[PDB]
Amino acid sequence: SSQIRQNYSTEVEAAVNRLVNLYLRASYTYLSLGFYFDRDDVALEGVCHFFRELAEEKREGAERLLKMQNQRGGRALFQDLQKPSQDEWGTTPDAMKAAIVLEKSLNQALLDLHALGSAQADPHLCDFLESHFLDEEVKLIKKMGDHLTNIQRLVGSQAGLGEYLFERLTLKHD
Amino acid sequence: SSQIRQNYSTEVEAAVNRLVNLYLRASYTYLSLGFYFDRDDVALEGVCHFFRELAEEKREGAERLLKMQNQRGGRALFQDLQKPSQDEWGTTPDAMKAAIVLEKSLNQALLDLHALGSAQADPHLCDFLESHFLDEEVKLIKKMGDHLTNIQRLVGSQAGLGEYLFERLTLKHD
Amino acid sequence: SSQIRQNYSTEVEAAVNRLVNLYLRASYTYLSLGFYFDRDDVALEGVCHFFRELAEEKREGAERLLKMQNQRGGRALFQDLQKPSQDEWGTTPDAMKAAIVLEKSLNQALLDLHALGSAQADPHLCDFLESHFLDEEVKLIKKMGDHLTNIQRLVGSQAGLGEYLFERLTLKHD
Amino acid sequence: SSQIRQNYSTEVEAAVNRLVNLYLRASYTYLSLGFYFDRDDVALEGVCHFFRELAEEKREGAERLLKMQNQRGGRALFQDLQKPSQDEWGTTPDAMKAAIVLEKSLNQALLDLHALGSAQADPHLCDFLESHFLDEEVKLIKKMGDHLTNIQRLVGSQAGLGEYLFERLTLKHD
Repeated sequence: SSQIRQNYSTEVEAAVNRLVNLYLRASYTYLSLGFYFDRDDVALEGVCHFFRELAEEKREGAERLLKMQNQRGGRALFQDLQKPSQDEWGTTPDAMKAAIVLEKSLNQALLDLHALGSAQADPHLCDFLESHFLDEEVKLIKKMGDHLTNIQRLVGSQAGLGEYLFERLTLKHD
Repeated sequence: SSQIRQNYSTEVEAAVNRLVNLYLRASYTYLSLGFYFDRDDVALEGVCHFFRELAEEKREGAERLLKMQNQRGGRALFQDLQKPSQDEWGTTPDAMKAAIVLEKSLNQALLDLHALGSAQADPHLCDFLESHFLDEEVKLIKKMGDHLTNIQRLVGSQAGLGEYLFERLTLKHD
Repeated sequence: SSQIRQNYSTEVEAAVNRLVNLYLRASYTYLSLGFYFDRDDVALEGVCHFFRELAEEKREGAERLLKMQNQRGGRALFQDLQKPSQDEWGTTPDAMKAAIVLEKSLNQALLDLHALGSAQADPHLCDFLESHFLDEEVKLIKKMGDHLTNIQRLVGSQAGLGEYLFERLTLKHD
Repeated sequence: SSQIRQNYSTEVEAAVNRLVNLYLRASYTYLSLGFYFDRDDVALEGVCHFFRELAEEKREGAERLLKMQNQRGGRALFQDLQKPSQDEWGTTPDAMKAAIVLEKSLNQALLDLHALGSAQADPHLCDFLESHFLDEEVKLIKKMGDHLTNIQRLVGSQAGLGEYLFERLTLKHD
């Protein structure tokens, strides 16, 4: 009952543990989206790639949260990781739509943990969220909105041709 | 009432000041077109890029005009910069059409300042316009006509697909 | 009515648009101060340089604000840029005094936007202002106070000699 | 009675020969100003340097005029070079004032030769003056106005100290 702990409330500690689980479930969801687009009957490599790099990024965010929990004298507790909500993910637009509501969920959780940190007067936790997660999420959600707009333009024009072109010309860049 | 000034009429001086304001308003208009295409619901990066590089180029032309005003012993006077005429710019074709009538406006202003310089018998002002602005405008307007022809070909064929392909295949080159 | 927007109030959005205009008018003011010191009858190159680099810096801050507006799902709106308040700027001390009240104005606007962001509980906006504008302004205002003290020392001693020496020995360094 | 000559009037030819003599007399005047500031009882090396580099530049302009005379099928004729109007040149301000009325004289002669070329409809002569002499003169006269303003500021404040400081801090740069 740490020699280290200072200005680290049990309710922030508990919320950090809940955020780790969210980040780990987001990663598990992205693992599933990545491998779905690698299916021979789906076969969109740029999209597979995009979701597999996000799986890593989310796993990395969870580890950063775990490192911090320890730096602060809190104790990590792990819970079950619920399987992704879908087994099959549709087409690229369906997938992108799913990924953006997932990101908005994690962004709200970040925002709520920050409000708790503000309320508990924990400046270090608030700096940590600001410098490592908050801008990362704003930038990723913007990138996903942009991609949603480009796919919708294409698929509106010619669904099959549009999915292939987006994967070749955008996701085989960014 | 310069020790430097020689063969620099007050009406050329006044026109140079008016041209600076035009160039600065053209730059402000291109700033607005660039950021409009960066909107998550517009999302055409090549187009954003194209207009933001023109914003710089126009700002640069104004500064070159200001440097010259001073070299000649004239006095710069600045006026308000009126906001761009549109808040939202439509699609790429609409935007390109707007940018070419803007360029033709500045080209006419250049041509008229040159006619005044010819009439006032100011050879230096005429050389300055010839060597720095007149060919730059002819080349840019040709580039914009070419781009207008390519977009119209595409958007005629398949509006959404056509805008995306132009942005990927042309403006992600020139 | 963005697919992206989250925790971004209309009053922060409106204030960001107002801050862009301030930054753009500050840049236009610095453009005028820079070119005034380039006049053959003023001729202080170090001072011209100092204000022209600030014109760029302010223009850059406006663009960073515009990039953020978009990242957040807000819509940029542009307004007229009012001409600078003076046509002629006096001597270096007069100019420096003008530039520091201008900087204090923008610093107050930053501080007020931050207070609104704090009040709206927008942590990302507050981090953005902290990491990109707030320390930049504190450091620039300190530099301008220091320069004001050095010029006043000099010009107190010998006005013409003092302006020339400051321009040669300080502004032809920092 | 050249096999080469085309659209080159005898009155332009005669004026070019007169301009050579002016350029050569301007060079001879700058030779005298340079060596005057090298006198042990004047001893301002930066000023000596400034005028000796202008002597070279004027000599070079004359040779360029002579090369062109020949390219066009005209015949160079040389006349006496009248000695400089002063034997002793006063102080730096006196010298700079003298050099700027000298430059304005040559600039008027350029402008008048151009008006004759315009009137004779000789486009090549007009391009030649525009691309090689007209901007060179505008830029040099601006530099001399700026230097006049800086010296007057200094010498107003402390004549001897002011001349030494200008020579050390400006002309031992530009």
